[PDB]
Amino acid sequence: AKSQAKKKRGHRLRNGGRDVLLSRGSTPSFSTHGRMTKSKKEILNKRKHKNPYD
RNA sequence: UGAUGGGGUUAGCGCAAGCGAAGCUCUUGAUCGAAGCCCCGGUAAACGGCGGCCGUAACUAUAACGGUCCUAAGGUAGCGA
Repeated sequence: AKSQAKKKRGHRLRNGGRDVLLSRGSTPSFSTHGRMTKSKKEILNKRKHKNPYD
């Protein structure tokens, strides 16, 4: 299914269009989420290199 | 239906004037008085009626959302140049 907003956008582009996605602000090519370095829980039980116990 | 209230006439009383019973009259309307109407509900396959404005979401668009005024209620499903 296509959304009701996108159906209204399609009707207004057929009927004398403007193509408002051009007037949308262009996102960068990367991702803009929040990057957090890990916590002590995550680093303490990350289990890297899996070296056996002696 | 006619309680009263008022007037006309006059037997009589007052020498003018004026007062005036009864009767007969003209009028006034107390009371009595049902449906209806006002009132109280019901009824829309009874006649009929079924709203505005503004803001708002991933940089656009749109508004699920919210605000407010009014209403008897704000047009549902389905359909739609």
